[PDB]
Amino acid sequence: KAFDLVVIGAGSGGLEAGWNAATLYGKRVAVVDVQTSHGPPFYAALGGTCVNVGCVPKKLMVTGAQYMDHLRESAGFGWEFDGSSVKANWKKLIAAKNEAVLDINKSYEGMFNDTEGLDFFLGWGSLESKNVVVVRETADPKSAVKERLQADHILLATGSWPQMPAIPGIEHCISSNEAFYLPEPPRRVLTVGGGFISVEFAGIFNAYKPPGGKVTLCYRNNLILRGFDETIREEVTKQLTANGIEIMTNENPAKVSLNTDGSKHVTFESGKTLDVDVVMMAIGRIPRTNDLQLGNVGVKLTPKGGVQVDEFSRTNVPNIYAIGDITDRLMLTPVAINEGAALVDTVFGNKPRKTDHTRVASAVFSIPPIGTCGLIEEVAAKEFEKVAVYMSSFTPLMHNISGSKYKKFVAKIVTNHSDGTVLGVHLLGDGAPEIIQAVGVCLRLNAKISDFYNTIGVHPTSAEELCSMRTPSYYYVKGEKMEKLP
Amino acid sequence: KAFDLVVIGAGSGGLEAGWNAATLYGKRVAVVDVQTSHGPPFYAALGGTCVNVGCVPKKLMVTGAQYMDHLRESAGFGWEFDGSSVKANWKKLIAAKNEAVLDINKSYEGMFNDTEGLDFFLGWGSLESKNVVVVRETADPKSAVKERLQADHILLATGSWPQMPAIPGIEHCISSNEAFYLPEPPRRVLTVGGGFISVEFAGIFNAYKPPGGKVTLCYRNNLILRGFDETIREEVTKQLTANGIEIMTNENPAKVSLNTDGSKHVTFESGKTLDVDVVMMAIGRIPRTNDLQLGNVGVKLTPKGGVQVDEFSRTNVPNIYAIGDITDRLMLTPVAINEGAALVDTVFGNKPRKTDHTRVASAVFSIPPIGTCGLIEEVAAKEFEKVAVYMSSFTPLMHNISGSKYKKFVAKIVTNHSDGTVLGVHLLGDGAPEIIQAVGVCLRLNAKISDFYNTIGVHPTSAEELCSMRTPSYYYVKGEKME
Ligand SMILES: Cc1cc2nc3c(=O)[nH]c(=O)nc-3n(C[C@H](O)[C@H](O)[C@H](O)COP(=O)(O)OP(=O)(O)OC[C@H]3O[C@@H](n4cnc5c(N)ncnc54)[C@H](O)[C@@H]3O)c2cc1C
Ligand SMILES: Cc1cc2nc3c(=O)[nH]c(=O)nc-3n(C[C@H](O)[C@H](O)[C@H](O)COP(=O)(O)OP(=O)(O)OC[C@H]3O[C@@H](n4cnc5c(N)ncnc54)[C@H](O)[C@@H]3O)c2cc1C
Ligand SMILES: [Br-]
Ligand SMILES: [Mg+2]
Ligand SMILES: [Mg+2]
Repeated sequence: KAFDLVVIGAGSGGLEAGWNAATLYGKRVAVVDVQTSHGPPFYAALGGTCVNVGCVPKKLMVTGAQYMDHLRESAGFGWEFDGSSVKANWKKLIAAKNEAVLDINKSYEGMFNDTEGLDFFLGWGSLESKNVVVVRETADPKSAVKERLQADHILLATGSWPQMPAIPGIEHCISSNEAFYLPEPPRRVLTVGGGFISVEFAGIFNAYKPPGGKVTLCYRNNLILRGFDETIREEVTKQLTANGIEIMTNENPAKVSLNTDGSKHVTFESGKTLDVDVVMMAIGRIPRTNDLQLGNVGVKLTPKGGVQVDEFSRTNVPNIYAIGDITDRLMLTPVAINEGAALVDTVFGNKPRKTDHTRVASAVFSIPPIGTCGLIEEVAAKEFEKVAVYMSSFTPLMHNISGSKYKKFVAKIVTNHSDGTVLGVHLLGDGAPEIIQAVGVCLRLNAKISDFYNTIGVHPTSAEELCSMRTPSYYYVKGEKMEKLP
Repeated sequence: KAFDLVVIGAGSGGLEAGWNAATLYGKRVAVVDVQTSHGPPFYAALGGTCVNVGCVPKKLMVTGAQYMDHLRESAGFGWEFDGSSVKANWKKLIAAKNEAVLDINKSYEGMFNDTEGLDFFLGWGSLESKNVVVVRETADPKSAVKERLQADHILLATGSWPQMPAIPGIEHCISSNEAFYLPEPPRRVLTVGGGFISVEFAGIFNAYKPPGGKVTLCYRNNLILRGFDETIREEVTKQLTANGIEIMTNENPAKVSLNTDGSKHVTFESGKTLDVDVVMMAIGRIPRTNDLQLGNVGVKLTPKGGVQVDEFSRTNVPNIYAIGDITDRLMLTPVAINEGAALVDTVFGNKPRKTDHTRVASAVFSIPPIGTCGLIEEVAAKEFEKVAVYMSSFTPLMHNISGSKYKKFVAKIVTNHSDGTVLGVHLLGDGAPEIIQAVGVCLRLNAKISDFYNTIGVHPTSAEELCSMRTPSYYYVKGEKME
């Protein structure tokens, strides 16, 4: 019952910290989670949000969704088949996803049992005192104690949870959690929100919808995917539209009621109405701090609800650290992992290291997908006196043959024009998530635009566009966009 | 007619040099090629080998071939359709490819019309003298003169040509050139060679073959794709085999005759026989120097027939340069382009620059494909005292669901273990050619393994494997492999 490190949350960040502390530094580690395998009632489980109801299953379902486009696009290359026979069997997809996630859950179980001084505790972790974690049977602080864990160090890694807007009939709506377990693909679905989760699920539902189906995505402001490159936000909007998805911008649900046939009657703030079979709320995720009883040891939270941390993931309380989504910064699995690895290298390895939250490669598995690393130009333009934007945007030859002429591949490089330093790279198109990873390494190396254009292309690829851009398309000078420099 | 530059060969390297000299340096430029659009009789044409009978059409046809796998793989993700209705229509593929290539041909025609100081001449270019290119009706040097072009500077950029072994019945075989024009997909095809062209065409023919068809690839040596990472050579062999291609290693045709039905009867050196509809020779490509009459000016060739060049693409004759496949080095379109641009900057810009032929990213559009940049470990091990190999090799989760469980993604990083400098990166699997491009940029920046592993992954991707390898799988110490 005594440990060097107790981790509350067996997710992306918590398991990296846990495994590393045990296997690299022979430390004695307890990891707490509420559930050993995916799905209801608690959705996240051993492996965390990404494994159970996040990156892993989402990516398999987007891959499944992509076959709608491959089956159509095949015709341009001479593939012939009975188009009237094509069905998308959602139940098969969900059964395959469930088996894949369960196998990972079982993999993590094997990892704990195989590893000396790495112990999993089932139940709800909360802070009793500075050096004691209590595992209770439920999220109720008044529920039975399963365990009292003595901790030289405590890591909070409980991640996040979907935010459900407090509107009349929210109980008729789902989150991404339930989306992963729908018994039937909805004929009509409203995805609410403009972020990656709404966009990715709109794609998934669009491919698996039964005949006469309709996917509608609503967003409360003007243009989806705030924080992404603007050119790409506009293009993804057009390319989703081109594939049958209705993008309702400047619209937001005011209430939902059940129709007598069990469908949902959505009334928007605008007075507009829409009937759908499923309303999936994807308007935000919020850190899971409530259940940890942070009032008990005085761990400070932010004006947004995330655990306050310094660059070393340290809270205001010595021996207590927080990584990943609970910190409410970049909600990405590899960031959580990086932070956990750095924390353990610092505290147990005597090799202090701070996660770099700049120049983080990331993706949206939209159809087609986004890959991005570093600053968008509007952000660069406020930091740097002179910013250059290099842009290539055209439909690749193969999509002129596929018949998907709307699939413009977008490649943008944003530089500090004073020294050529690449500040950001923004891609839209097939392969963009794969292309961007080694761009992340390029930015860590402070690559300049001349490092890209002096590198020999791989031909033919989309990626070689990044090595073909010599001349800025336009600039920002003291924040002002202009075609040409003074 | 008088030019600052005459380019013989309107291909990858020739058009880059001609266009750069004309537009960046305001030079008067002539460019010669034997055909204005793709296909028989000369196959290459305005735009070069890559445009007409190479990278561009082959990539379209591999993309077409990939649908065989997509259609089958869709089932695991719940897609249903009538499998018995599926037909691969090769005629539609060839038509779509032909339109794509002709549109490029036409666009280059328009580039010459609209670029003042850049003039296209149709016919066969050869050297009359060290400042005169003669353009003739045919490759025969006795054929009619169409033009005589006075040149301050002459660029040889005629590319390469398929090598055909001198075996009995060679006339019953084709090369990649003719493969692009087969009116019907062969039921039985033997691709001869272990290089990328043989492997890429084996995958194309495997997808479009009619019912009950069979693709066989034969190679003289023990393991296809010499020059590539050895793990990847072994895995691509298994993955082709798993998709129904018969890999015949240690086998080479001795002769070909016609069966009474017009099919080809192949006899291998081993005595073994194989009946096929097409025999596609892809055993090599040789520099196209015969027709240039270089004996008129005394340009030095290698015994192979490549044009000898220094690092600045200069021949032994002042004012005569050679770039691209004619130099018989790295036969890649982007390298030819890089050499052309570096030559014109040097000669016309006085901006001295030579092409780095090291750490060139390249691809094989095998199914699944290869992306590679830099040294394989056996080469590194000879040049460096300690070499580390970081290796990740596993069937991605999506291929456990798709049912293609044979599709192992391989990611290998080779380092100078003394300082961690990345020497090579070798990938096999879906996306590899796209992943490897920015890896070329990393190697130009002398990236170390720590620069890869300290970069935060994009998840989930195949590419994040590159940023997840902290610990060598094994080493070479003074050339010897150590576990
Ligand atoms: C739909 C969706 C798609 C996503 N796609 C991607 C993507 O493609 N790429 C990407 O990088 N990121 C993606 N993310 C984000 C990614 O899932 C997170 O950033 C990551 O999982 C956060 O890791 P973490 O360690 O902070 O916590 P998590 O991985 O969320 O782990 C938290 C764990 O803590 C447990 N827990 C919580 N409270 C308690 C308690 N009191 N006691 C015990 N256990 C508790 C939970 O059961 C959970 O298992 C996605 C997220 C979602 C929801
Ligand atoms: C099947 C195949 C697939 C390939 N795939 C790829 C790939 O995916 N990626 C890649 O980078 N490379 C690829 N390559 C290689 C690429 O095609 C070559 O490296 C590149 O085209 C060579 O450029 P170049 O300038 O040397 O000559 P080329 O582009 O071959 O151009 C030479 C030109 O000279 C003309 N010519 C020849 N003799 C004369 C003469 N006497 N007078 C006038 N004109 C003449 C020809 O008609 C031709 O158009 C492939 C090659 C083949 C055959
Ligand atoms: Br061999
Ligand atoms: Mg254990
Ligand atoms: Mg002209």
